[PDB]
Amino acid sequence: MIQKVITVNGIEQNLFVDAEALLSDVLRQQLGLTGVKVGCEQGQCGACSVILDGKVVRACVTKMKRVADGAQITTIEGVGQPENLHPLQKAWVLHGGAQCGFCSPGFIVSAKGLLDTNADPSREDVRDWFQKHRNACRCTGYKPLVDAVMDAAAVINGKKPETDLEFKMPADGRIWGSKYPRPTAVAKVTGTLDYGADLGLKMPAGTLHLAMVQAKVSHANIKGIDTSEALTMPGVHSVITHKDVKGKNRITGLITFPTNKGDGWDRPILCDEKVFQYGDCIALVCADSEANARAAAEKVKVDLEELPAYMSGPAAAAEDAIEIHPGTPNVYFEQPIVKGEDTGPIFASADVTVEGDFYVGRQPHMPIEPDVAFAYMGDDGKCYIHSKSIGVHLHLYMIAPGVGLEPDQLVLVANPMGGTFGYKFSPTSEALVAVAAMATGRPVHLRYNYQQQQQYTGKRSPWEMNVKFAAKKDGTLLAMESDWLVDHGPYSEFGDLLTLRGAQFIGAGYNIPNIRGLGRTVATNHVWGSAFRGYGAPQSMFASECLMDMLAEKLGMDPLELRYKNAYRPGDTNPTGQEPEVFSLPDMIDQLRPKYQAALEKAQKESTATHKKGVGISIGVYGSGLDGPDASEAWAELNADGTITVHTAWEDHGQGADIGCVGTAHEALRPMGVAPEKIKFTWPNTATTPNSGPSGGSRQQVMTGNAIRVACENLLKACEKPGGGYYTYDELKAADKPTKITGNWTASGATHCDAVTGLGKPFVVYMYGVFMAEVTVDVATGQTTVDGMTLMADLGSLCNQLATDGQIYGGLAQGIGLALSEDFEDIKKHATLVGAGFPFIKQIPDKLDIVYVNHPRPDGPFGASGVGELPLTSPHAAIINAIKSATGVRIYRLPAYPEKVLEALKA
Amino acid sequence: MIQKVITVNGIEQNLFVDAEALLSDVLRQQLGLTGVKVGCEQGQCGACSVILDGKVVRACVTKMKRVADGAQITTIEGVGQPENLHPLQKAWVLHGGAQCGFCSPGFIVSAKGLLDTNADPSREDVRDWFQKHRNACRCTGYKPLVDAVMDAAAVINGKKPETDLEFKMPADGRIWGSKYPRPTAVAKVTGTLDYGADLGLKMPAGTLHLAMVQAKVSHANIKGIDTSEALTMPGVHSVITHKDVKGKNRITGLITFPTNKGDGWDRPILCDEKVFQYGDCIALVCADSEANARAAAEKVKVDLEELPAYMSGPAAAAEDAIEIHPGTPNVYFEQPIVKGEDTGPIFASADVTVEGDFYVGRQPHMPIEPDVAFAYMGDDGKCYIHSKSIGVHLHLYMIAPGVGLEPDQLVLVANPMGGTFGYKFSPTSEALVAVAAMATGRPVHLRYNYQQQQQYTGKRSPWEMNVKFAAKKDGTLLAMESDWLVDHGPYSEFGDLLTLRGAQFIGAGYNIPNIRGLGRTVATNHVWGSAFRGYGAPQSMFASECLMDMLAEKLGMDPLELRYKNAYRPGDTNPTGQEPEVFSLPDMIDQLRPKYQAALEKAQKESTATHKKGVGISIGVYGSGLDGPDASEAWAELNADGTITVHTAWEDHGQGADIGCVGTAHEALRPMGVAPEKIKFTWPNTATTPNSGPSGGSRQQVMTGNAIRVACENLLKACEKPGGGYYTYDELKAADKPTKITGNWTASGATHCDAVTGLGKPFVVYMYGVFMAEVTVDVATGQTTVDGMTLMADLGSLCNQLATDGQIYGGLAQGIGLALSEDFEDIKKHATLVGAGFPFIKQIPDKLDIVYVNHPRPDGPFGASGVGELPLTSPHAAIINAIKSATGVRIYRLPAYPEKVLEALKA
Ligand code: PCD
Ligand code: PCD
Ligand SMILES: O=C(O)CCc1ccccc1
Ligand SMILES: O=C(O)CCc1ccccc1
Ligand code: FES
Ligand code: FES
Ligand code: FES
Ligand code: FES
Ligand SMILES: [Cl-]
Ligand SMILES: [Cl-]
Ligand SMILES: [Cl-]
Ligand SMILES: [Cl-]
Ligand SMILES: [Mg+2]
Ligand SMILES: [Mg+2]
Ligand SMILES: [Mg+2]
Ligand SMILES: [Mg+2]
Ligand SMILES: [Mg+2]
Ligand SMILES: [Mg+2]
Ligand SMILES: [Mg+2]
Ligand SMILES: [Mg+2]
Repeated sequence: MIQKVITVNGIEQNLFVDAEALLSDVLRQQLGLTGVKVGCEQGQCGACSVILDGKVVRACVTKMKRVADGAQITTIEGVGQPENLHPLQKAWVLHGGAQCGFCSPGFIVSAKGLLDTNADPSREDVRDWFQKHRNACRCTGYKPLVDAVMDAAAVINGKKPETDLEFKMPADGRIWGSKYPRPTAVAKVTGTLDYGADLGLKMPAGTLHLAMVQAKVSHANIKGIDTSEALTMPGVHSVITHKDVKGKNRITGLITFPTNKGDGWDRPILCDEKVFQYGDCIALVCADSEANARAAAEKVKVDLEELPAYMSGPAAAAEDAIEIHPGTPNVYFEQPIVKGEDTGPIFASADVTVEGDFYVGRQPHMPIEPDVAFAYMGDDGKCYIHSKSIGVHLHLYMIAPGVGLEPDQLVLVANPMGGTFGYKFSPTSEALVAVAAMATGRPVHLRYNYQQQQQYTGKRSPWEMNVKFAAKKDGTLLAMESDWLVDHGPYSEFGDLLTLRGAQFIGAGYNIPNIRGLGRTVATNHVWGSAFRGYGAPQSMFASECLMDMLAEKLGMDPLELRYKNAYRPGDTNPTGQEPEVFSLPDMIDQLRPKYQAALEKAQKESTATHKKGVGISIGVYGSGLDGPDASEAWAELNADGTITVHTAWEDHGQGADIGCVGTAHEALRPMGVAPEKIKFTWPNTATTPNSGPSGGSRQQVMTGNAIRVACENLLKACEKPGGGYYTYDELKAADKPTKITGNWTASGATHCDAVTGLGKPFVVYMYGVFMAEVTVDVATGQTTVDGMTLMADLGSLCNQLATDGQIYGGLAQGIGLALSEDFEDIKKHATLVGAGFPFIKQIPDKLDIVYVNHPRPDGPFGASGVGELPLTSPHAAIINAIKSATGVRIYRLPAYPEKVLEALKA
Repeated sequence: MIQKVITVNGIEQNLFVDAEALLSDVLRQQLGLTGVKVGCEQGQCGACSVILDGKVVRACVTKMKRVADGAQITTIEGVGQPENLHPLQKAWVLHGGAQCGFCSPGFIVSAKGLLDTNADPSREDVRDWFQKHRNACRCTGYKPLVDAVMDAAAVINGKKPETDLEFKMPADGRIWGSKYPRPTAVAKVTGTLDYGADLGLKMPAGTLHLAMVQAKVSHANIKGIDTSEALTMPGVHSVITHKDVKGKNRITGLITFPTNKGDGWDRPILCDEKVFQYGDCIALVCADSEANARAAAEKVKVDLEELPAYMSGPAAAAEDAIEIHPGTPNVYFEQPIVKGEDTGPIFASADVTVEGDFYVGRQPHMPIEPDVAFAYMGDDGKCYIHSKSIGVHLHLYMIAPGVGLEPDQLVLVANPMGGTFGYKFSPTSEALVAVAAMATGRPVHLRYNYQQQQQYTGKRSPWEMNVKFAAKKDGTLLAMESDWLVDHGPYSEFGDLLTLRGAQFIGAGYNIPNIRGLGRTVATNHVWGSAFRGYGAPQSMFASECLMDMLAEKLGMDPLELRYKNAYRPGDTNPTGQEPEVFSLPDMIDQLRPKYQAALEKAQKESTATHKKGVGISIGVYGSGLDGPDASEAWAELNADGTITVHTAWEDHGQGADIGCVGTAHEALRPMGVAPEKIKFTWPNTATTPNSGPSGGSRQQVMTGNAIRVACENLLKACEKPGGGYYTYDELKAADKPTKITGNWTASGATHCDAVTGLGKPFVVYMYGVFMAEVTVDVATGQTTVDGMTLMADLGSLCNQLATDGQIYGGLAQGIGLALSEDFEDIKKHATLVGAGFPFIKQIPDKLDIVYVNHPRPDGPFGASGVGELPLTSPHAAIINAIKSATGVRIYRLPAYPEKVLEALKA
């Protein structure tokens, strides 16, 4: 051990450390500076950036031996605090740079280091700095972050007053549609919002820390577990196995379709008889620390009989493949789509037909924060779980039978969380921590490392697709055929539903009167499927939007004009036979057209012999809602102090549940003149908030926003005075009148898609958009650079523009990754950010352009649709279409790795 | 477990707690708010004061079940931080209220609660508030704290500007003699100075926490130790016993006198053969937490054979008493005093003689911070100990042979510490933590609780005394006889030296030409003796100053005038035959006289039938130095940045080592124009600071102040330019000239007292003072209230008046405790602050008056003497003399408990 006397955030610290200890651990654990966020633990994400003697360093890869006596360290806590915010912090708030907020401390500290060395950076200097310092963000697409740095720099430089970093209320006092900052932003930019790992450090000494004993093969029969050596190791309390599970030891898929061949009870909590994928949790070590638990987990010996593993859909779907779940066929679900007339004769007589085989793979969500959860037995006898769940009520019912609790004896709560992008539509750690809390009686905390985040959370499910179009010479679509095979890994939850998305979204955007297709879901031993932002549309619309460009090419037609010819107009129906609710695609195309023509001309002018430029288009469509007559509930409560609490379970991945609640409620409460800062939101909790439903399907703004609107309307009625005006809280309580008022809303017009035909009215609101990608391909290397992305977006009406702009930039950035670099195919190689192709800032162009073309929705609150998934529906199709424009090469199977593009260029 | 969402220091906290957990633990451990200080753990000291929903509560006795959802908590961290100080914090700094600083957070938080309820308190309101909230201070005597509150209130009230709470540099730029604030004050008032328990919370996860397995009888032969059950308990690493000690397993007294009958090697590190007092450490449990170590220590079984214990000096000194240390007589040392002619014939022919039997007991130091230390093996192979040692070099040599290390393989460092008042002149925990670090190889931390602080740290040693005077009718002293028996408990360190103090200080102040006396030191089984501020003078001068009043009464003379007749004047010698160095007692008496006469008149006027007022006087004298030719060393270094570091081992109990260094160096550096904020001090460290010696014997200002002066003079010479002016650092390094310059100083005129006669010149500087106490006795109850204390003090020259005023107020307050309430006699009953008679604020009058009558010392730096022990030399004699004035009752045996006074009143 060594004494080191240094200065941390301006205060001398008399530190006692191991010279080998990591600075991140010292700062977080020894000094309580949980504003230093740790994600990857491998120097790749920047979340743990600190200033050490004027240099920005990653604390997770800086050992204390590198910190000299007398060193100066700055963490986010030393940059500024609430009510003493630094210009960078104020600018982050103003520009909406904290979505999940997990990266915000690191970017802000890194940015302070930049500005301390270069006071007046260009935007490119900012981008170069964040690239060099590895500052990674999965939510924002980086542009808002650069905007904030530039604004802060101008203030620090004396070029504008610091008061200009403070939001200015609009003339009219309307926050709906504005750039009002989100309530959580101050806590995020100051490092004072505690995420699950932070909470773990702040839990009491009795708390047990868990480590998973995981399968290191993809498929096996388990013969036994030997915990004997582990129990002798430092700090070990016990080891938990399936024998300690008090219920069924299975998670239920809950809404398994009747025509699914499986019962939906396939997924274990703790493996008993089999390993179904690499990473499956077989046991939990409970210890006094994460480090001691992990060391002991390495010593638990699992005796198993390895089985041949099926590592892709086609392999598992073979007629003679062995059933992974004995008694259920590996191909466990099929969804037909049968619209209009038989397609065979139409293809035979059509002027033009095209066909393609396409693939979209196992995209990894890659939030900067790896999965984390904790649980405890309450003094009320209930088991409480605090996790990254984005569907607390849903998950309660998915896990309760398996853990052995009645629903009223379990409570799920959503912690502040550092992004999910859908992986938290699935249970991950909740049942594990519940079982351990119940078995031990003690609080328990489980933190995944980044390799566990990659290997042992769910993934976008790969689809192998064949799609065909028949059309007239003038470009009018006549018919479509489709076939898709969904590799869902071993656990069925929502896999049938995902397969149904292909019936809904392959070919969406256009009038297609005649469709015949079939989706199939197959169990494999690769990673199980969890929703990933877009949930079936990125697969579906990659196929159809690429195929539209192939049709245009075969016709000799411009691909934007082919889309214009076919885009939904009054009278048309979508693939499930439903009329669109608004008709904004022609408007968006007409507004994009001159920008597209200008981009084509620029691409021609700026292309060189080696660097070929191209422009690509695609359309995106997705529902806002869960299928059928989805619903939500909110409670609007006048508090004694005159504030209003709007109680919901709107789960915040980081997208903005806080501001969505406040903005929607503000607009609904306008007759009573309620200031936005007087409106409070509630963190999701199954015991104390209503069942607003999950934050999936781009649904909360529509469903929960309508419920909030209704609840607030009902609170206004409850407050209205005879003669005009409104009663105060004191007046209402004196009259023994209610102050907490419910509202509900249901998408009553919607119907589930039919099991035989696929037809129905599954959503009452959709999101519509048109993408344009501008790219450069180096034809010597195959490397593609995305130089610009544009989204024409119809969101109906904006609740909050900082929120929606940020949603769109983040989705576009994920689309660049999906197109060019990302996958989870290689269990080890793809288990790091860099290994799996995470998009760092230079991969994302600074030119991300949005044009809102909003057509108010009949059923949306104040006309709003959702936004969350729209920007990932098909940006990757536009990008691949742009590579084709540039070079003549079509990549059919994502991602467009440089060697893959090269091979195609040279063929 | 329960979730509680509350606000702490203005920031929402999502807390996860046990409802039974203490708020102090939650705040310190879970949230890292080590500004919440914990001393007593029993609700008696206020150090842990926090504001909870507008009320000041003691966090150590507040369980989390009492903290509601939505509660608001404020700790010192929420009051203000460095560079954002609250008016209360600024006022504390300005008024010198942070001495050790351990109580400062709690007083400041408590004071904020006061001012939030009563914006314009009277001084009495302030005192009532601190009494009610149990805010305890052992350093300051409370008056500076009240001063600070009143000043802060005036600023908060708009009656004076906040800038007036900032120190104003004197016209001349001289900080010597000024009220310049001490360097450590900001850290203390903000809770950002880490004391040993704070450091323990900030040590890494590898750290083992220790608990002592202690004797629960006073005297025994040990037969065996059974650790088997303890080793099975949660979190236990090992148990350490004497078998793990690598050296002699004994502490050496190091300077044991040749005529001591014992070898000075009597004290074990870990008991092997015997228990010598209740509390002796027999084993150390090492565990993952203090709580788990303590729980397991309760299960270690010690097999012993209890022996009859000698619980007082007279009992142990009996001719037939059994030797506690077999082979050494219990009476192990005697010191004669033989000055002038035989006293028997002089007593026989004297006009007047008086005699008395007096007792001063086992005063407990009662710092607010209980003892704490830690140790580790460095990467350099040395063992490092960080403790409350106030003599790091001394303790290194006292413990090294016992722990089995050569001196260069051990390093002792003084942590910031919450007071000692002398108990840390002894080793307490240093050898224990070293043995555990060496045995385990791991960092180890040991925190005593308050009962262990009381039972198992050393004490003022009781003296049983008989003193006699012979005098002329005119009051001239002719002769003195003296006999004293010192109960030193079982461990000999410095017990012979303490006994020698009686030869030096019984009768000090007056010319006494003929003295015959004998002191004896006896081992007992009550608590071992450790220095307590005054070290022999409180005992000695209680006897002689009470006896002077008895002589005055027998002569019918005024007691101030009797002192005036006899006080040292040129030509006189002190008891050891040495001439005083200055002669300030007549001056001080002449300046006190009219105040004394006025106080007598007030006492007569304001007395009532039931409440009798009186006034008492005493003189105090003590040396500044260790006996003989004491010495110190300092290094003055010009740093590259133009600051100057003055390297010393001046150990800071809280008295002001920091400001003593800075002020002394500033004065010495004046020719070079060095600003005080450019002067740095060093925390004591045996490896990297010079052997300046211990902070005992009121010596550092004289010895180390002279060494600092010399070092700085030598640095000036090293910097002087040819032609005038001074070279800069850069100029010196360019010339390859030295920048770090040594200075030494020795008290060359001093000689050790003779073993046969007691005569010698033991100190070259003494401190001189005259006390006046004003008291009221309720003759129905025997309760005494001290209404005022005055000290006339000759300190030569003041280095810093905030420091010296505070020293005097604190010593006067300890004198009130010694006189009226304090003891450590009953092992259990006296093991709490309240049980042992700690003086809370109402016991200490607001009227504490100082008059400096400074006579520059020939050998002191800039004329200074020490101050530390002067105010405790005899205030308790003045108080008992005042009770006698009031009531006619003399209390001979301290303390003057109410029942004791009543019995005397009624006899
Ligand atoms: N018009 C409009 C719309 C919307 N908004 C906004 O925006 C947001 C969003 O919304 P939405 O769309 O409704 O959604 P939500 O439901 O809330 O959420 C969810 C989503 O969200 C997204 N985004 C995001 N972001 C972030 N940051 N992070 C994340 O993680 C995430 N995730 C993702 C996903 S995947 Mo799934 O689960 O697969 O199905 S679906 C999803 C919010 O804040 C709201 O309020 C506005 O403002 N306006
Ligand atoms: N003239 C003069 C003198 C002095 N000063 C200051 O005052 C202080 C003190 O000093 P001194 O006297 O020199 O002393 P020191 O050595 O430093 O110290 C020690 C002491 O100190 C005291 N005080 C105190 N305070 C407090 N707060 N706390 C404590 O704990 C204490 N302790 C106590 C004791 S006990 Mo022995 O150890 O028994 O012998 S001794 C003693 C310092 O700060 C200094 O600087 C000045 O200013 N001036
Ligand atoms: O409706 C449910 O209960 C879950 C529906 C769902 C699950 C995963 C992605 C989209 C919709
Ligand atoms: O001189 C030493 O080595 C210790 C001298 C001492 C010890 C305890 C109190 C006063 C002086
Ligand atoms: S770079 Fe340190 S946690 Fe990712
Ligand atoms: S805001 Fe950057 S990772 Fe979420
Ligand atoms: S009153 Fe709480 S530590 Fe003393
Ligand atoms: S300053 Fe109050 S206890 Fe030391
Ligand atoms: Cl391909
Ligand atoms: Cl490649
Ligand atoms: Cl008595
Ligand atoms: Cl009593
Ligand atoms: Mg500022
Ligand atoms: Mg038509
Ligand atoms: Mg590959
Ligand atoms: Mg190749
Ligand atoms: Mg202020
Ligand atoms: Mg004379
Ligand atoms: Mg008694
Ligand atoms: Mg009695």
